[PDB]
Amino acid sequence: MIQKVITVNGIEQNLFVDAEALLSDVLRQQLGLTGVKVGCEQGQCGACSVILDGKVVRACVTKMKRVADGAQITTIEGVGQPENLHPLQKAWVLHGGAQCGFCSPGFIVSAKGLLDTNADPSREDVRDWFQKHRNACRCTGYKPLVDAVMDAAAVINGKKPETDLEFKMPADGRIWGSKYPRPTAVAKVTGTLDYGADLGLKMPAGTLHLAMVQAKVSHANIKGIDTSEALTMPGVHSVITHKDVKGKNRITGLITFPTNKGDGWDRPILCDEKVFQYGDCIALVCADSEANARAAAEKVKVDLEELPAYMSGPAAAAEDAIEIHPGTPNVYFEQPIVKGEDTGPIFASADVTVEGDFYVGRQPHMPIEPDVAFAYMGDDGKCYIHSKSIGVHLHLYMIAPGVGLEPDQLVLVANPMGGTFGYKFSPTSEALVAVAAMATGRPVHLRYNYQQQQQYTGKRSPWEMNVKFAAKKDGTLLAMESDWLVDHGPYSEFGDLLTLRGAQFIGAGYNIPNIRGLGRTVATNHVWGSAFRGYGAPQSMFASECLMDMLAEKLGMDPLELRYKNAYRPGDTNPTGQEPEVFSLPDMIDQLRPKYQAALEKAQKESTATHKKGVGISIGVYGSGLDGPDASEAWAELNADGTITVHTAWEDHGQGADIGCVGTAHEALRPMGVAPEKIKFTWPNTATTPNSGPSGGSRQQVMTGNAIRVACENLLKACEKPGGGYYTYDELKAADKPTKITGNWTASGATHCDAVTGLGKPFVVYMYGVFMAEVTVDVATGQTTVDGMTLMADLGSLCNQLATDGQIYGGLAQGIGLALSEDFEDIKKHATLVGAGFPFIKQIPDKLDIVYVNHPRPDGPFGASGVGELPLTSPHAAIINAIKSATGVRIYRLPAYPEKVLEALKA
Amino acid sequence: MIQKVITVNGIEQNLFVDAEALLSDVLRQQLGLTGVKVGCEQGQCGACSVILDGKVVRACVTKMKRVADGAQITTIEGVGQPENLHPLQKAWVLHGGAQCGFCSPGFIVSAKGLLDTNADPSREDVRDWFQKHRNACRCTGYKPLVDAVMDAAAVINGKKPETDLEFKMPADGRIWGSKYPRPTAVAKVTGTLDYGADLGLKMPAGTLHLAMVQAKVSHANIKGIDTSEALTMPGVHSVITHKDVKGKNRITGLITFPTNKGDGWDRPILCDEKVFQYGDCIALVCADSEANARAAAEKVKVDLEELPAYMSGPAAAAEDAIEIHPGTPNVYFEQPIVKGEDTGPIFASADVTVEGDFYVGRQPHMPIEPDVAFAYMGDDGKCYIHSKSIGVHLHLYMIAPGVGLEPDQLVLVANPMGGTFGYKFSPTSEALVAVAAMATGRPVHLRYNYQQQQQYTGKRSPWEMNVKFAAKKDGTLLAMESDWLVDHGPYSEFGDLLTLRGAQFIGAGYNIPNIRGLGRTVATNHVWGSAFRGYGAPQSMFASECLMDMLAEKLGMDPLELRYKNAYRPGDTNPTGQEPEVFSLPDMIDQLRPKYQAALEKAQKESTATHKKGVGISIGVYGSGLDGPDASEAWAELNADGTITVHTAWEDHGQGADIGCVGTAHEALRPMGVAPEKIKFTWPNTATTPNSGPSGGSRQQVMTGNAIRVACENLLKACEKPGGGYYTYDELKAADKPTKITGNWTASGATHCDAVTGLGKPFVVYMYGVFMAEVTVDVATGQTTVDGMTLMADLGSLCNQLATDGQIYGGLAQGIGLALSEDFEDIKKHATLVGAGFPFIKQIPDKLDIVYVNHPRPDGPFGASGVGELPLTSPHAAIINAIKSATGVRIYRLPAYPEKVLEALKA
Ligand code: PCD
Ligand code: PCD
Ligand SMILES: *C(=O)CCc1ccccc1
Ligand SMILES: *C(=O)CCc1ccccc1
Ligand code: FES
Ligand code: FES
Ligand code: FES
Ligand code: FES
Ligand SMILES: [Cl-]
Ligand SMILES: [Cl-]
Ligand SMILES: [Cl-]
Ligand SMILES: [Cl-]
Ligand SMILES: [Mg+2]
Ligand SMILES: [Mg+2]
Ligand SMILES: [Mg+2]
Ligand SMILES: [Mg+2]
Ligand SMILES: [Mg+2]
Ligand SMILES: [Mg+2]
Ligand SMILES: [Mg+2]
Ligand SMILES: [Mg+2]
Repeated sequence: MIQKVITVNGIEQNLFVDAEALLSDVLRQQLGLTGVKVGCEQGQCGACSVILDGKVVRACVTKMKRVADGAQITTIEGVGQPENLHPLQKAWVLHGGAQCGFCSPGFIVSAKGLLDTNADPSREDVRDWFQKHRNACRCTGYKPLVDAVMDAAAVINGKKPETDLEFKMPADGRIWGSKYPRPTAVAKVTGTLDYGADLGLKMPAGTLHLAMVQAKVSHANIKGIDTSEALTMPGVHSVITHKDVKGKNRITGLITFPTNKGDGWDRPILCDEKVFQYGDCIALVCADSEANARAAAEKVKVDLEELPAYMSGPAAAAEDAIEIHPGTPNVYFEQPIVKGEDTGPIFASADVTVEGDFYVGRQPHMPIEPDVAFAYMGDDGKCYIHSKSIGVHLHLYMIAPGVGLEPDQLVLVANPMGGTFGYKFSPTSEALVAVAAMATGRPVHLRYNYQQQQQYTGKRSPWEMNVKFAAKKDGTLLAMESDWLVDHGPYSEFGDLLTLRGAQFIGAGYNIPNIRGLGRTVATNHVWGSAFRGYGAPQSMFASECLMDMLAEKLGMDPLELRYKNAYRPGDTNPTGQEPEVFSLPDMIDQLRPKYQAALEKAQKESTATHKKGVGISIGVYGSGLDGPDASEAWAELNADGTITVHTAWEDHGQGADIGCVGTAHEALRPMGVAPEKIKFTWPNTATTPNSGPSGGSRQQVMTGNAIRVACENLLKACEKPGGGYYTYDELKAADKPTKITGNWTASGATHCDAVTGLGKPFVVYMYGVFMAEVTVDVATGQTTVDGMTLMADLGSLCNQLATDGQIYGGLAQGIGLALSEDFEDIKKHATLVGAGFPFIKQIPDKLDIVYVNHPRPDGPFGASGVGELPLTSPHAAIINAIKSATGVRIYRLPAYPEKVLEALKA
Repeated sequence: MIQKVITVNGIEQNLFVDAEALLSDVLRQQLGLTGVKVGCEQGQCGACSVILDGKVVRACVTKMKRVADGAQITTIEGVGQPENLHPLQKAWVLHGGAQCGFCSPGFIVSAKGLLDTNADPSREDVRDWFQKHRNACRCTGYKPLVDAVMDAAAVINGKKPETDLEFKMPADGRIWGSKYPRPTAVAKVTGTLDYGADLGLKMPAGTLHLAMVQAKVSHANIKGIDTSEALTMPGVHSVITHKDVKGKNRITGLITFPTNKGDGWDRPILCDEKVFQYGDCIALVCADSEANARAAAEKVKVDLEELPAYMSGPAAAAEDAIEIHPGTPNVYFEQPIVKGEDTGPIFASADVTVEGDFYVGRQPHMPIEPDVAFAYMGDDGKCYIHSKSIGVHLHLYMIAPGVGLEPDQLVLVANPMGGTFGYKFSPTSEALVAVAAMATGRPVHLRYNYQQQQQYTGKRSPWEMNVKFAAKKDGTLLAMESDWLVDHGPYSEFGDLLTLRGAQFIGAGYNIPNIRGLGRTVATNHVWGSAFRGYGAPQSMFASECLMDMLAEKLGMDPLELRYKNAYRPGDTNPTGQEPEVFSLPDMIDQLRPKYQAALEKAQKESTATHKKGVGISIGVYGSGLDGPDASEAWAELNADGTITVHTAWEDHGQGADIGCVGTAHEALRPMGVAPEKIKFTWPNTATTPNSGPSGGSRQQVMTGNAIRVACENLLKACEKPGGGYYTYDELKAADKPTKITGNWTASGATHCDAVTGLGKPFVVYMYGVFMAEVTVDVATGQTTVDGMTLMADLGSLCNQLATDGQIYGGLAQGIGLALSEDFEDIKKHATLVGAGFPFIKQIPDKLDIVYVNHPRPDGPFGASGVGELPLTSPHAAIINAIKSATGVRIYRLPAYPEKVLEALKA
């Protein structure tokens, strides 16, 4: 051990450390500076950035031997605190740079290092700095972060007053539609919002820390588990196996479709008889520390009989393949789509037909924060779970039978969380921590490392697709045929529903009167499927939007004009036979057209012999809602102090559940003159918040926003005075009148798509958009650079423009990754951010352009649709269409890795 | 477990706690708020004061079940921080209220609670508030704390500007003699100075926490130790016994006198063959936490044969008493004093003689911070110990042979510490933690609780005394006889030296030409003797100063005038035959006389039938130095940045080693114009600071101040330019000239007192003072209230008046405790602050008056003497003399408990 006397955030510390200890651990654990966030633990994400002697360093890869006596360290806590915010922190708040907020401390500390060396950076200087310091963000698309740095620099330089970093009220009021900052921003930018790992460090000494004993093969029969050596290791309390599970030891898919051939009870909590994928949790070591738990988990011996594994959909779907779940065929679900007339004769007599085979793969979510959860037995006898769940009520019912609790004896709570992008539509760690809390009686905490985040959380499910169009010479679509095979890994939850998305969204955007297609879901031994932002649309619309460009090419038609010819107009129906609710695609195309023509001219002018530029288009469509007559509930409560709490279970991935609640309630409460800072939101809790439903399907603004609107309207009625005006809290309580008022809303007149035909009215609100990608391909290497993205977006009405702009930039960036670099195919090589192709800042252009073309929705609150998934519906189709424009090469199977593009260029 | 969402220092915390957990532990351990200090752990000291929902509560006795959802908590960290200080914090700094600083956070938080309920308190309101909230201080005597509250209130109330709480430079400069604040004050008042327990919470996860297995009888032969059950308990690593000690397993007294009958190797590190006192450490449990170590220590079984214990000096000294240390007589040392002519004939022919039997007991130091230390093996192979040692070099040599290390392989460092008052002149925990670090190879940390602080640290040693005076009718002293028996408990360290203090200080202050006396040191089984502020003078001068009043009464003379007749004047010698170096007692008496006469008149006027007032006087004298030609060393270093570091091992109990260094160096450096904020001090470290010696014997200002002065003079010479002026660092380094310059100083011409006669010149500088106590005795109950204390003090020249005023107030308060309430006689009943008679604020009068009558010392730096022990030399004699004045009752055996006084009143 060594004594080191240094200065941390301006104060002398007398530190006692191991010279080999990591600075991140010393700062977080020894000094309590949980504003130093840790994600990857491998020097690749920048979340743990600190200033050490004037240099920005990643604390997770800096050992204490590199910290000299007398060193100066600055963490986010030393940059500024609430009510003493630094200009960078104020700028972040104003520009909406904290979505999940997990990267915000590291970017802000890194940016302070930049400005202390270059006071007046260009935007490109800022981008270069964040690239060099590996500051990674999965939520924002980086542009808001650069905007904030530039604004802060101007203030620090004396070019504008610091008061200009504070939000100016629009002064009619109306925060609806404004850039009002989100309530959680201050905590995020100061490192004072405790995420699950932070909470673990602040739990009491009795708390047991867990480590998973995981399968290191993809498929096996389990013969036994020997925990004897592990039990003798330092700090070890016990080892938990399936024998300690008090219920069925299975997670239920809960809404497994009747036509599914499986019963939905396929997924174990702790593997008993079989390993189904690499990473499956077979046992839990409980110890005094994460480090001691992990060391002991390495010594647990699992006796296995390895079985041949099916590592893709086509392999598992073969007629003679062995059943992974004995008694259920590997192909466990099929969804037909049958619209209009038989397509064979129409293809036979059509002027033009096209066909293609396409593939979209196993995209990894890659939040900066790896999965984490904890549980404990309450003094009330209930089991409490605090996790990254984005559907607390949903997950309660998915796990309760398996862990052996009645629903009233379990409580699920959503912690603040550093992004999910859908992986948390699935249970991950909740049942594991519940089992351990119940077995030990003690609080338990489980943190995944980044390799476990990659290998052992769910993934976008690969689709192998064939799609065909028949059309007239003038470009009018006549018919479509479609076939898709969905590789869902071994666990069925929501896989049939995902497959149904192909019936809804292959070919969406256009009038197609005659459709014949079939989707199939197959179990495999690769990673299980969890929702990923877009949930079936990124697959579906990659196929159809690429095929639209192929049709345009075969007709000799411009691809934007082909879309204009066919885009939804009154009288048309979507693939499930439903009329669209608004008709904004022609408007959006007309407004994009001159910008597309200018982009084509620029690409021609600026291309060189080696660096070929191109422009690509696509349309995106997605529902806002879960299928059928979805619903939500909210409670609007006048508090004694005159504030109003709007109680919901609107789960915050980081997208803005806080600001969505506040902005929607503010608008509904305007007749009573309620200031926005007087409106409070509630963190999701199954015991004390209503069943607002999960934050999936781009649904909360519509469903929960309408429930909030109705609850607030009902509170206004409850407060209205005879003769005009409103009663105060004191006046209502004096009269023994209610102050906590319910509202509900249902999407009545949605219907679930039929099991035989695929027809129905699954959503009452959709999101519509038109993408344009501008790219350069180096034809010597096959490397593509995306130089610009544009989204024309119809969101109906904006609740909050900082929220919606940020959602769109973040989705566009994930689209660039999906198009060019991302996959989870190689279990080890793709288990790091860099290995799996995470988009660092230079891969995302600074030119991300939005044009809102909002057509108010009949059923949305104040006319709003959702936004969350719109920007990931088809940006990757626009990018691949742009590579084709540039070079003549079409990539059919994502991603467009440089060698793949180069092979195609040279063929 | 329960979730509680509350606000701490203005920020929402999402807390996860056990409902039975203590708020102090949650705040310190879970949230890292080590500004919440914990001392007693029993609700008696206020150090852990926090504001909870507007009320000041002791966090150590507040369970989490009492903290409601939505509660508001404020700790010192929420009051203010460095560079954002609250008016209370600024006022504390300005008024010198942080000496050790351990109570400062709790007083400041408590004071904020006061001012939030009563904005304009009277001084008595402030005192009432601190009494009710149990805010305890052992260093300051409370008056500076009240001064700070009043000044802060005036600012908060708008009556004076906040800038008036900032020190104003005297503007000739000269910080010598000023009220310049001490360097450590800001850290102390913000809770950002880490004391040993704080450091333990900030040590790494590998650190083992120790608990002592202690004797629960006073005297025994040990037959065996069974650790088997303890080893099976949660978190236990190992149990350490004497078998794990690698050296002699004895602490050496190091300077045991040749005429001592013992060899000085009597004290074990870990008991092997015998228990010598209740509390002796027999084994150390090493575990993952203090709580788990303590639980397991309860299960270690020690097989003992209890022996009869000698629990007082007279019992152990009996001719037939059994030897506690077989082979050494219990009475192991005698010191005669033989000055002038045989006293028997002089007593026989004297006009007047008096005699008395007196007792001063086992006073407990009662710092607010209980003992704590840690150790580790460095990467350099050395064993490092960080403790409350106030003599790091001394303790290194006392423990090295016992732990089995050569002196160059051990390093001792003084942590910031919350007071000692002398108990840390002894080793306590240093050898224990060294043994454990060496045996395990791991860092180890040992915290005593308050009962262990009381039972198992050393004590003031009781003296049984007989003293006699012979005098002329005019009051001239002719002769003195003295006998004293010193109960030193079982461990000999410095007991012979303490006994020699009786030869030096019984009768000090007066010319006494003829003296015959004998001191004896005896080993007992009560607590071992460690220095307590005054070290022999409180015993010695209680006897002689009470006997002076008895002589005055027998002569019919005023007791101040009797002292005036006999006080040192040129030509006189002290009891060891040495001439005083200055002659300030007549001056001080002449300046006190009218205030004494006015106090007598007030006492007569304000007395009632039941509440009798009185006034008492005493003189105090003590050396500044350790006996003989004491010495020190300092290094003065010009740093690259133009600051100057003054390297010393001046150990800071809290008295002001920091400001003593800075103020002394500033004065010495004036020719070069060095600003005080450019002068740095060094924490004591045996490897990297010079052997300045221990902070005992009121010596550092004289010895180390002179060494600092000389080092700084030498640095000036090293910097002097030819032709005038001074070279800069850069100029010196360019010339390859030295920048780190040594200075040494020795008290040459001191001599050690002779072993046969007691004669010698042991110190070259003494401290001189005259006390006046004003008291009221309730004759119905025997309760005494001290209404005022005055000290006339000759300190030569003041280095810093905030430091010296505070030293005097603190010593006067300890004198009130010694006189009226304090002891450590009952091993269990006296093991709490309240049980042992700790003086809370109402027991210390607000009227504490100092008059400096400074006579510059020939050998002191800039004329200074010490101060530390002067105010505890005889205040308790003045108080008992005042009880006698008031009531006619003399208490001979301290303390003056109410029942004891009442028995005497009614006899
Ligand atoms: N018009 C409009 C719309 C909307 N908004 C906003 O925006 C947001 C969003 O919304 P929405 O759309 O409704 O959604 P939500 O439900 O809330 O959420 C969810 C989503 O969200 C997104 N985004 C995001 N972001 C972030 N940051 N992070 C994340 O993680 C995420 N994730 C993703 C996903 S995947 Mo799934 O579960 O697969 O189905 S679905 C999803 C919010 O805040 C709101 O409020 C506005 O403002 N306006
Ligand atoms: N003239 C003069 C003198 C002095 N000063 C100051 O004052 C202080 C003190 O000093 P001195 O006297 O020199 O002393 P020191 O050595 O440093 O110290 C020690 C002491 O100190 C005291 N005080 C105190 N305080 C406090 N707060 N705390 C404590 O704990 C204590 N302890 C106590 C004791 S006990 Mo022995 O160890 O028994 O012998 S001794 C003793 C310092 O700060 C200094 O600097 C000044 O200013 N001036
Ligand atoms: C979609 O064809 C069927 C959806 C469903 C119906 C009943 C229960 C579960 C899921
Ligand atoms: C005082 O009479 C003797 C002091 C002494 C001399 C030598 C070594 C130790 C102590
Ligand atoms: S770079 Fe340190 S946690 Fe990712
Ligand atoms: S806000 Fe950057 S990772 Fe979420
Ligand atoms: S009153 Fe709490 S530590 Fe003393
Ligand atoms: S300053 Fe109050 S206990 Fe030391
Ligand atoms: Cl391809
Ligand atoms: Cl490649
Ligand atoms: Cl008595
Ligand atoms: Cl009593
Ligand atoms: Mg500022
Ligand atoms: Mg038509
Ligand atoms: Mg590959
Ligand atoms: Mg190749
Ligand atoms: Mg202020
Ligand atoms: Mg004379
Ligand atoms: Mg008694
Ligand atoms: Mg009695």
